[PDB]
Amino acid sequence: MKGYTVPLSPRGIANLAPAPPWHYAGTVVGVEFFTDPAAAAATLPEGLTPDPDSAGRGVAMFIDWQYSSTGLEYLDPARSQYREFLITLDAHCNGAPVAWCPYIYVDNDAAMARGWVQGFPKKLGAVHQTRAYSVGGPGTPVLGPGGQFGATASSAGQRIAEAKITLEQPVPDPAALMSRPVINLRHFPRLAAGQHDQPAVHELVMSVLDDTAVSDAWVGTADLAFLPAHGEELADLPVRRTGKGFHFDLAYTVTDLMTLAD
Amino acid sequence: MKGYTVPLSPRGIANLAPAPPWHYAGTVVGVEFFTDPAAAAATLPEGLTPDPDSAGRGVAMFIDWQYSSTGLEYLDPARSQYREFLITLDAHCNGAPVAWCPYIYVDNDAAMARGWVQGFPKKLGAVHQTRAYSVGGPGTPVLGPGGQFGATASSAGQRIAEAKITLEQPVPSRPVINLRHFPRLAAGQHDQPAVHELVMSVLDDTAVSDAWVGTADLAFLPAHGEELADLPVRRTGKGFHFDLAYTVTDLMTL
Amino acid sequence: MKGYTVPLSPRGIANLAPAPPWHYAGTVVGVEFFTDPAAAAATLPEGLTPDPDSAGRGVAMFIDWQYSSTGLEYLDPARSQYREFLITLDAHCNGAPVAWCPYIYVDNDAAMARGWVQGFPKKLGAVHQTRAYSVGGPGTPVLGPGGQFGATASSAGQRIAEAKITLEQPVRPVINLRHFPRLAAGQHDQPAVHELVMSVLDDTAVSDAWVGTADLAFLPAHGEELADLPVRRTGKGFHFDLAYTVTDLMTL
Amino acid sequence: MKGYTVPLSPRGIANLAPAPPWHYAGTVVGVEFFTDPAAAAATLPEGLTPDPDSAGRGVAMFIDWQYSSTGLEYLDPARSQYREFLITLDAHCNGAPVAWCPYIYVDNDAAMARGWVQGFPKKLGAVHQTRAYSVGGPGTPVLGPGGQFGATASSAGQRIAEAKITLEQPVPDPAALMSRPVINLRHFPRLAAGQHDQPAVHELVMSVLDDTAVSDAWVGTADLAFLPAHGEELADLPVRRTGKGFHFDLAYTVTDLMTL
Repeated sequence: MKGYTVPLSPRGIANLAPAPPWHYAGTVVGVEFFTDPAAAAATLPEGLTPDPDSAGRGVAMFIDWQYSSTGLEYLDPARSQYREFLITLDAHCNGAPVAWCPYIYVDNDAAMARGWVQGFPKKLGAVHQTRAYSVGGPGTPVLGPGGQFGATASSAGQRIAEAKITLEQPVPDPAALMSRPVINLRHFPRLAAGQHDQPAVHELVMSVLDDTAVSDAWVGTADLAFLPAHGEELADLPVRRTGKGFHFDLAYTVTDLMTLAD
Repeated sequence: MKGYTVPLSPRGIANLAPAPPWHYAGTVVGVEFFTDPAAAAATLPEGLTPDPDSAGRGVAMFIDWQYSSTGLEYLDPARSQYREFLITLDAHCNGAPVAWCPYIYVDNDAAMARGWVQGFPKKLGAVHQTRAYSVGGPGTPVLGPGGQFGATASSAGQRIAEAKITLEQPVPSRPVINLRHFPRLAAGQHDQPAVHELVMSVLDDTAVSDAWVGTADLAFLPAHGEELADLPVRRTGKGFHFDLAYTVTDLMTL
Repeated sequence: MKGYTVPLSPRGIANLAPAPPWHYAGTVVGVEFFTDPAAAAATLPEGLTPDPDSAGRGVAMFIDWQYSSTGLEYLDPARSQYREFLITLDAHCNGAPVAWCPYIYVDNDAAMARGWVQGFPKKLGAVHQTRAYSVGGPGTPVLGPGGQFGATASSAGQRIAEAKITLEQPVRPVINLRHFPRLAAGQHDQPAVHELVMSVLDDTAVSDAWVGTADLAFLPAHGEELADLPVRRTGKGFHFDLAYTVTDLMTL
Repeated sequence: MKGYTVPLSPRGIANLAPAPPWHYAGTVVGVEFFTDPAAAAATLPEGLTPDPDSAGRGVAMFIDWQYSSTGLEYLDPARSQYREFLITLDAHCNGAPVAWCPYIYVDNDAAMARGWVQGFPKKLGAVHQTRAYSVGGPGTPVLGPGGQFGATASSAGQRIAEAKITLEQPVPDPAALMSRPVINLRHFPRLAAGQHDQPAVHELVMSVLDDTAVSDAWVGTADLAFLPAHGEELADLPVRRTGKGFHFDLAYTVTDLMTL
């Protein structure tokens, strides 16, 4: 019996995800937004407190991801490619600025399992973003000034977010993007009678990213809407105002995860 | 912060699955099969032992499920309905006959989450079974003698099982064993899972109706990223068809 | 070069659908509804007129279908099973009551192709209906008084219909438009096929029919016009099994 | 009643696809292959002739497409983006080299409709290709020498093609890529009793492309197999050997179609 996630198996192949390292290359459409600070605060776990400066601020990101591990798994895009929609919300952890992730959607079961392991609360969703093609022409925007990109996310056949950005200029400090560490919650419940309120795993974690790299980063304007949907609570973070729109490539590797609190 | 599974949330609605009770109603197309005893034994967790009498026996099941909880969730079929393929293998637990589940596939993320909590090692797949309709006619088999039912399962766009049964007669006890498993990602701990425990599936208010038995054809197909077909079908036993209903509120840690 | 629909092929296997007969067995969750007569009339093809008595009335149906042809194709549910949401609207054809189908969605490409040949204007979508299981219990409604069924339809990741019925009590030809455009420059407004047809169903059977109360809404969606037939009020909800065979189609 | 394809409608929005122009931008992973001449011949419509020089040769392509029309439809990727797998086979049309398309798969119903109108015989399938990311790192190949790219296609949950290419050098003559015009067959049957063998539309066509452009074109080595599947005949064109592998961006516009 071998393997990292379930199913464990004789050969350690069938598992949804193998052990790290997990490598990621992706292209991000992001939108800075502002919701009601109290609504942001309602989503925070114990151990996180409202950002004293930017309470209500969040980032919405629509990402086209390609995953690999140690054996050119990206040559199997049927399993290794996926698309992702998440939000983070500004908060503080012990007087430090962080980014809390309450909701996140992917179109891939391997990504869902990897996410749970990291404490990303992934559900399945349908996620799309406009692509820029080098060849150019009327089927594509320019990755440059004036370039317009749309992005959407649905869950269980219901549209939950729609965005558009228009690029204006290159990001001045690419390395500054996502300067806030991301905070998640590893959580795995018990089913034994009498223990449904006593999870086996329940711990705040900080995301740890190795060898992080950003390229081709642009900033501009943005439009964003969250839409009410049965069985979802995203739209309970209403978009009162949109800030900057962002487009960039992102790469990193996962090998670790920092447990803060159990 | 409220909720049973992630995402936890202010209202406890966003979670993939709320707390039990979980209620199920389903229709099963199933195939008794026999593989190499040694290949079956290779899949067994430490706490289980080969069945002294029927080592190599297993059961393949394709199920059209409908789930609900305490609020008529079955009125939301886009979430509550799912289709499932699983196999179990005969084994023993302390001299008592049980059914070990090594592989199982569903087409619903809520089901996948509920599964993991029960220790069912669910992955996503595409599962289908022939349905019987009471109106009858050339678009449907009869649910009765001569009725033919097909079923298939795929994962990541690859077919892994194909089956057919032919019903012959109406029908005139092995608990399922699973492994709750949740790994750690902290460096140095990737071999030290936070949850790793053998469990027995506990089912409340179980009911079976409309059970038929007959013949069966079955194949497992090799697929990248899967090991189901490492359990070759040397032969089939009975095919079977029935409705099944039960409620989950509990789980026994072994 | 064999086959009925594309792709044509050396063996006539690859086609999306072979020649009729096409057999169907299904379970229908449906809602009678009423929209604005003008909105319904705006969808009518040349050759159909408003119904003088029930203009505005329509029927919404969510169906779990199983198809087969001459070779027990229902043993291949990955191709043969599908789910369908459609509406019809009351109208007249030369003075006779008919049911015009403006919009229909299915979750299967074989079904789309069969539909197109019949003149059902199918697009892909995600369609779901509550199922009644004979075993009973808390995971299923019970067919009969008080049995509740939900149903939904989405298109391109957008919800476009939501419905619920409550059963209480036991218990018009469809007109379509075969339409295939031309792409030759100068001919984009001159379709190669454009003909009003009446649906012809062989050996039709209905069973275990119930009626009761209903709720129904069509939701606005980008790229869709269903919700431009707003539900002003609902009539009967209904539930039944349906079977028929298709071998023919009547050109009008 | 407005619209181009069905459904026709009061505003001409609901239709699967509106009238042309249809614009395309995509990234192609391609494999030159060789099957049995007689197998290729078997798929040919009346009107086409085996190629006297390269009978049995074809090209398999996996493409990540983005479509748009006159209103920035590419801002709605849920509808406008799709993935496509097709093969063409070398043939002749009246002494001239062409490329016959027998089978093609897409993961989008609007593409299926546009395809049928063009005579592309589209079915639904699931198609994927490895992508190159500019940022680089262990999650991506390099778009350059040594870059490896995989690709797969499935139909109805069955795998029907798997491919990998390894790039070596720039395509010497990008303009010449797929210089063979594609031949298709517009086909629409009748359902009236007695007419099931008398289709309403049945005509050989040549694909017409406007403003075609290619960029970032690379060539290298390739591996490819077609797999037997129920209800498919692709694998009846068995890959006996592979030739070149190709990677390039492709863009064009569709406004016309030539009936042969």
